[PDB]
Amino acid sequence: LVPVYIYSPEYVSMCDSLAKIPKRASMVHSLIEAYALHKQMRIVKPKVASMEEMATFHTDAYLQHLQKVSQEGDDDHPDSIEYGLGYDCPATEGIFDYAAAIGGATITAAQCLIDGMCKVAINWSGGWHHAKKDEASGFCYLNDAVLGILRLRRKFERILYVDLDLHHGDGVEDAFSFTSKVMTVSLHKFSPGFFPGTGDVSDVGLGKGRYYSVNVPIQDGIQDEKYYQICESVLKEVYQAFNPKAVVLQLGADTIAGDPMCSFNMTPVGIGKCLKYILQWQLATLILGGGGYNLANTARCWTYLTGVILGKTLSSEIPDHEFFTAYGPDYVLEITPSCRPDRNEPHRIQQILNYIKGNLKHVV
Ligand SMILES: CC(/C=C/C(=O)NO)=C\[C@@H](C)C(=O)c1ccc(N(C)C)cc1
Ligand SMILES: CC(/C=C/C(=O)NO)=C\[C@@H](C)C(=O)c1ccc(N(C)C)cc1
Ligand SMILES: [Ca+2]
Ligand SMILES: [Ca+2]
Ligand code: NA
Ligand code: NA
Ligand SMILES: [Zn+2]
Repeated sequence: LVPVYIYSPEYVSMCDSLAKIPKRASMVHSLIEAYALHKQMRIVKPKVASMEEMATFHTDAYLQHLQKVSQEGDDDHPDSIEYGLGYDCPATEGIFDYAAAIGGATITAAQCLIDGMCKVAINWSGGWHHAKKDEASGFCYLNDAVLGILRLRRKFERILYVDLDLHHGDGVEDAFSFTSKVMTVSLHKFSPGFFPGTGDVSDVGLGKGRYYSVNVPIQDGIQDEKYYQICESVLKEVYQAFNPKAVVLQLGADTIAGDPMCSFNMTPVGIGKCLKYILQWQLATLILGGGGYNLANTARCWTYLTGVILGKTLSSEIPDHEFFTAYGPDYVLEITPSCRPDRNEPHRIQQILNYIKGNLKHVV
């Protein structure tokens, strides 16, 4: 009944251990702990993913490469560019243990769901949706979202994956594009030159998986009310057509106003309405983080969302804690909307929604 919270001091240290990658995990946990929300949850220490468990999705060659680079390298390896390592996925020591930790945490969350320990299990340090079987991409060395889905698939026949990160969940979609057993639904920015470039409304999966991928392309500057209307429209149609047995929900906070991504104009309240809608299905739900690069804002967001999972309304005052100064100058939980135009034309949104509805008529 109480949500599972995947946490250990070791796990947070590991998630924060990569050189030059900013130290977000501790900020997120510390804020949740400052609000004492961990006391309302079942704190579960994550296992570390074994080679075999990561190999459920990732190829041997890619994993072995990740391990070699994690030990000795940064440069000096011929295969690293092809394996996707570089600027947005740096080759630095510990990347393999980092990946193992996050993969293991999400799998642990899934296992908790399978065992009926909880109906909601949270890994705020996961959601790394871009990684492919054989390739790192966009901060994702390992696709823990895919690993979570595959773990859930041990018990639950049909999984719905919902990706509310600013970016297209291409790695997860690709993993499951050829099957009807997993439906992926991604809302994301879709614009010429915008990472990773994929996820147009016309991308619907392939083969046995045709029409079991859903992509919702959204433009800059969308705010809470409009986003939720879109999200609810699509998810209502998805739930009725697909009838998921479990849900994996990726809640990247890079949609939030003030993010360096400077794209969407959301607040945690808007994302929270989407979360509430999904939670109301009362299915086993695995909650992941993802992007989120205004670190304080991301902690504000996921803390707030932890609150909605718990059905609690949190104080607007940020409580004193380790990273309190990071919340200045206002020291409040709430995020303001930037003064930025909403580039989403109602008519285009309706067209997109009509198209998805047409597609979902083939499900399933
Ligand atoms: C990869 C990504 C986000 C993905 C995501 O959020 N997945 O959902 C954004 C790219 C476009 C980017 O802007 C960037 C910025 C800085 C940087 N370093 C400082 C190393 C590396 C990449
Ligand atoms: C995207 C960005 C800034 C872009 C910009 O445009 N800045 O101006 C910075 C990245 C490095 C970042 O902050 C980050 C944090 C955590 C993380 N993981 C927990 C995997 C991966 C990346
Ligand atoms: Ca394999
Ligand atoms: Ca089977
Ligand atoms: Na997304
Ligand atoms: Na699919
Ligand atoms: Zn993102």
